[PDB]
Amino acid sequence: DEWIDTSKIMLDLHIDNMSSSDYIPSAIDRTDLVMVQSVHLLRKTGGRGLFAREDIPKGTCIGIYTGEVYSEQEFEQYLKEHVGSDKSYAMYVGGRVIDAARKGNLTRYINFSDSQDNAEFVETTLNRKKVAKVITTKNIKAGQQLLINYNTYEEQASRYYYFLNPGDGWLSAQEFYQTYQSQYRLEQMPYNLEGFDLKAGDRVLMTQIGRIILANYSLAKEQELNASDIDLPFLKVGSDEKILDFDEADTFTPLMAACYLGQVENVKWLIEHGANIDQQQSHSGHCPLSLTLKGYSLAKDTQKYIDIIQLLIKNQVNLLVHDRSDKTFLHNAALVLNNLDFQSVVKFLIGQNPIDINEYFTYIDENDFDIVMHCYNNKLFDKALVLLAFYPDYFKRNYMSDNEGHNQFNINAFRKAIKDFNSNERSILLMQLRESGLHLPEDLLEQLG
Ligand SMILES: C[S@@+](CC[C@H](N)C(=O)[O-])C[C@H]1O[C@@H](n2cnc3c(N)ncnc32)[C@H](O)[C@@H]1O
Repeated sequence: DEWIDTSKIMLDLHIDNMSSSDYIPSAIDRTDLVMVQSVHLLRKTGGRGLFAREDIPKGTCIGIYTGEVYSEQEFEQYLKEHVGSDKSYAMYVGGRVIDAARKGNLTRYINFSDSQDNAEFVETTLNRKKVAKVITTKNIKAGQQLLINYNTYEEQASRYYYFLNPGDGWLSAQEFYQTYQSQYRLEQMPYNLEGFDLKAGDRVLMTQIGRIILANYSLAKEQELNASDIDLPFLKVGSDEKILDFDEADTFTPLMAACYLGQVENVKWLIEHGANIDQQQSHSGHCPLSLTLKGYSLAKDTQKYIDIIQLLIKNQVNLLVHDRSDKTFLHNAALVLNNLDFQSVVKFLIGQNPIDINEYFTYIDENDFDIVMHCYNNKLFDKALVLLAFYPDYFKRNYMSDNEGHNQFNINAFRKAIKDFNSNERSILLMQLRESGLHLPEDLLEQLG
């Protein structure tokens, strides 16, 4: 312990905001692979993040989540007696609480995502007791940010966090631009784009590929294109002729614009050449799926937006992505798509023969409604049937499982979802439930109201 110099650990990690006696290493920490940097998006609160110093293969162990150790009772009493304390850095694992709000190691710097996470907490043993390891869940390029999914308790992450991307770094927008200066050119918007809060005459820094998308030309037709321009974002410029920093305005990529404008072949081109199909705008959350849906809602030709939905699904887009209301793709598609198109999109998903169909039916919105409850709350009976056909085990897996706590929660949520139904609306619901082929027991139909 006399042999452990945490001061040089922090210097090597570029950690500048911890006391050396607050740094708690584990024997399997890999400081050689990672580094702490500012996340420019978070500059207003001086937030940091953990980043890769080199390429990291999928499945690599990064370290142990260390911190102060409490029993659940001791930690509940800690929160009570320390004004301003929270569960921000607290992990409930192995019957204890590990809290890294004051003390811990490099793993305390990893930020949150539930749609672009590239690492995970895995339970491991450490001197006869249970803690968590951080393992990468996909390949990480040098300079990309480590992101992780965990229980954010009372922080209301969906409402208040940024939608972080692995390419969100320590550079400002201005520094970002000068790094790729040769690929960029200042343009004026040739028309309005309400999808990205742009008006004709707004100045936007964009690439050749960008220009081509806004011109509605074909990317395939072009023969001198640069590979960097694939995902180089449009950067908006302010009324004072200065670049809008990352936390002052959302950027958007070529793929995002192609999807919003309904450009099928350009979407297909951009997917194949490595565009991040799950990229999210930091403040708004808009992604290629959501922008495609928005395009659809305004479209003259709705079919091209459907073909783009099909293309994203064919390339395993994360359909579990959600907005700030906690509505997933299937939540919102049910509101925006007409019956034929909703049916058709569910058919695409069927064609992918998903392993865990239940995972789509498990994410609940801010109202506690999963996607089936969501349809019913919106009088979308035909949509509901399409989902029920899609997933027959829906009621069985979520209302009649081995977990009565969970079962009763879903039963109450369901009641909540239909609590405004009228004389007629509860009978049509009851009708389709029985000819469904779902074989619902009488006692379930009753406590469902
Ligand atoms: C485990 S810490 C992550 C490291 C933290 N950024 C730091 O500099 O110490 C979790 C806290 O980081 C911030 N955070 C993590 N992910 C975030 C996100 N996606 N958007 C906004 N803030 C985030 C929140 O303040 C949260 O309470």
